[PDB]
Amino acid sequence: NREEKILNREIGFAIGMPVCEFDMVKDPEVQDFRRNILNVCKEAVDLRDLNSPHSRAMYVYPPNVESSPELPKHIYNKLDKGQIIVVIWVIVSDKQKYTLKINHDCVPEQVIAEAIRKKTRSMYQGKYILKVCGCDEYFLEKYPLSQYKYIRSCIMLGRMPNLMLMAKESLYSQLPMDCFTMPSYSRTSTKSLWVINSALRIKILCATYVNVNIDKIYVRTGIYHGGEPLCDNVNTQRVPCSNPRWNEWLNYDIYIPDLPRAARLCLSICSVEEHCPLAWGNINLFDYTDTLVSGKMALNLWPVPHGLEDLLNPIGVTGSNPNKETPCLELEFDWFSSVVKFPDMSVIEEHANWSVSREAGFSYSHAGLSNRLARDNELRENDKEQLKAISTRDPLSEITEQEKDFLWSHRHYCVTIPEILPKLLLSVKWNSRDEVAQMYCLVKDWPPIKPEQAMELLDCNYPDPMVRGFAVRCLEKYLTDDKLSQYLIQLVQVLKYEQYLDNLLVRFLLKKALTNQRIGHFFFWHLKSEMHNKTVSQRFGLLLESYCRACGMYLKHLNRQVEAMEKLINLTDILKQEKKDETQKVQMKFLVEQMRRPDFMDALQGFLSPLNPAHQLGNLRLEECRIMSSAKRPLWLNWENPDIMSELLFQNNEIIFKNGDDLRQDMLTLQIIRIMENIWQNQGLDLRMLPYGCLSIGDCVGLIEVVRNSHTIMQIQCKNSHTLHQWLKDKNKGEIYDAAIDLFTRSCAGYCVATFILGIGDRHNSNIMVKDDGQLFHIDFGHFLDHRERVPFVLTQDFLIVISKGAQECTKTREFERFQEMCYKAYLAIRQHANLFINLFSMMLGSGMPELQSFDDIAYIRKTLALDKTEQEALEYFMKQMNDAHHGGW
Ligand SMILES: Cc1ncc(-c2ccn3ncc(-c4ccc5c(c4)[C@](C)(Cc4ccccc4)C(=O)N5)c3n2)cn1
Repeated sequence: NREEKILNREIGFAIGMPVCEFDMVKDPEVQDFRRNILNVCKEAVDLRDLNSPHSRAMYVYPPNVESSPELPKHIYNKLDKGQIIVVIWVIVSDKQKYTLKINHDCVPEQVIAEAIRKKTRSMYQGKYILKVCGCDEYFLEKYPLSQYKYIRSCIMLGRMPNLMLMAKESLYSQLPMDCFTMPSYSRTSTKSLWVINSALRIKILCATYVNVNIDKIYVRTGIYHGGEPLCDNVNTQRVPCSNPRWNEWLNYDIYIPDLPRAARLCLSICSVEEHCPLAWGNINLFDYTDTLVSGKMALNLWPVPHGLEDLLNPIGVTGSNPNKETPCLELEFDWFSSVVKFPDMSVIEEHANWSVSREAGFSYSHAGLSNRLARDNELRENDKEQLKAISTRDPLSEITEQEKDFLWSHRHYCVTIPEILPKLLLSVKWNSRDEVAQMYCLVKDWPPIKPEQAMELLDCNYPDPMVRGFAVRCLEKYLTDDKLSQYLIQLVQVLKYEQYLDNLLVRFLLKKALTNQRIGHFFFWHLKSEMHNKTVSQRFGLLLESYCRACGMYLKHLNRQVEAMEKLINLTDILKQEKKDETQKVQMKFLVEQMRRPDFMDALQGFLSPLNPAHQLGNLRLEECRIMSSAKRPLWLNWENPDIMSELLFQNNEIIFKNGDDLRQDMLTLQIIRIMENIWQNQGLDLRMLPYGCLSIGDCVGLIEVVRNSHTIMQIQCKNSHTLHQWLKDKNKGEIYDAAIDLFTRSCAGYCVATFILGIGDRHNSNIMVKDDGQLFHIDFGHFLDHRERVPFVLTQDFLIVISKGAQECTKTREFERFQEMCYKAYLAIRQHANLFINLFSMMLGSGMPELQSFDDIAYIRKTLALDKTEQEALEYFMKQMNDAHHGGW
């Protein structure tokens, strides 16, 4: 009791709302989620206690590894006959280094042995472990050394890997034994939907809290499966709005047995001609227990989002508005003197088998009645090619009603080309129980597809729980922890599309978060960052509760980060509101005084970076901290790295704290840049990008990683077109000059292509940066997509002079020709992976990012990548856009 009350206070602090507010929720789905989700918590904790203490160390410090053990060709050529130089440090009480030359695919135990041999020569293996010097990353698992991300980065960047030898007992002692306690809250016939001979009818009674300045109003309604209507929309009779009452039964063109599992009532109160929506709301026609909704219901509605022309909002969240001081539409559903439940799978399978059997016995003339019917023997070779051709089309490509009939009719052949599944599912008649039942049985036995292809089936086009269950099973089987970490933002976002709180996706994500602390860390922060959003605050709040009960000791470390962030929010809010007009000098005096307060100073020191929890943030170097003069006035913050071997990585950790701007756009752009870079490297195309760390922690508040040893193009030129080339020539004298120009041209090529494809905000001297070694990169990816196509990054003469090595006619050179060749190969490489990028954007539609509101916004990428065109026409398109932007050259 006392232990639980203390734990509840900690969880309450982590999530930003008290636990007791969840206890007060009457909704049975909420209380059932809280109870039933603890099974996932139990399972996760058992795996942690399985092979203790190693399994606990693997949870807290998981291997930061790539998915593939294999290496590219150009990366292997940087090695010395398939070998790497590695420095292994040993602390003695002084720092003793031991330089080893070993095979890139050596196991940590072999690496430790070779270090002990060198120590012996100067005058056992299983008692030690390797730690990365300067941060809390360990090599606890027997992987090839090159598969560890730190090591592969050192090879690619041409740096020396510095590891530290540490005793196993030193690490294991630092990890406390967590004790997961189960909380206190853990303690008329029934007929099928299919035996109901009746059409769908819903009564609209009346609205309350209809506060407006607007002649008459009406309740628009519709029956939807995802974004797709299952019948025509039905309106009520018009009413002045002075009196909001109707009491009118709306009749829909759908037979009750034909209602699919994920069917939803979508509605809105509108005003008139120029029709305009006032408030909107969506309801699941079946509840979480598979029961059809019956009797009276009251739905609090939402305010209309900005820029939405449509009267209904089908893809908007389902369920009632938490704010009860809002338009509250009263509804009544039809009653059938019994509990109406959705039929179970055995009944569905029986009917599917019955339909399949009947269809196989259809004559030529019967099959001829419908283009959705087709006999098995009539499947020709040209049809098989057409199906194959349809499967290679991108997700935004239109599937015609003819192609839908075609796809459905050959659905059994579609099993042999399993990547076509998304196309087949949109060809299904979701308002026909005969078809849907057969689709379920095909989905049940459907072959496994790649995680990236499965991810599409979790977006807003695929609401059916069998479809989404199949997708989750593909992730469980094939998604690596590396790729899960990479796609975690998308997977968190598609939780919003789930009909119910308890589902297969959230169970999969929670288990991974509770068996891998690196995943758990960002899982927590992605959820916590949107707790202000009342669309998702209950779902995310309840999910966070279940995480915080089972995550173990890390809750306390998370609470250090939460308090640190809250203190920075509080200080920046005061500077923004109270002391915005004052000078840099006076604001800094206020800031230093407030931070040096006893409670603030402890809160802002000695915690883990939310950008990367392997980085320890020690004491604040307040002398190095700065308020910057840019928009929103971000804090440049500087902490000591308290790691014993900090000098070998970095002595100071610099982070930008920014309060006022939305950073979710930047997060998505930075993720995509990293994926683009990854595709280029695997294709033998070394275009070095700089996807700096960026984490939204809240409503228009977040953290940004500082790139060390970097300057803006304005900072170069301010101290003439040759100034930039002269700066790099001065910074890289002698033999290393060519490496700098080569790094500049390669990085410049990557950013030219990447920014053009994505439609990033206009580039200029203040938001383009360059490192000392020549590495060019961009900052502030505030806007993207169609915010005709644009060229955001225009290579002015400054940049072209660097590529051509100080030549006057830089446009006509072999260096520029090679730079163009990099851009063409880079552009076409991304073209081949267009589905991934389209899907990654499609999974983010549910977020409230104003640049990504509909599928029309994502269609910008279809234009920039030229997907309707051929590969040669795509190059010619790309060249034309570059030529017109630069006024000749391409
Ligand atoms: C004069 C000057 N000095 C230093 C740097 C500077 C130096 C290094 N790094 N490494 C990352 C950034 C970085 C990343 C994203 C974003 C930003 C900065 C700003 C622009 C915020 C901001 C503006 C001004 C100063 C610092 C931050 C934003 O909005 N997004 C950065 N910046 C730039 N310009």
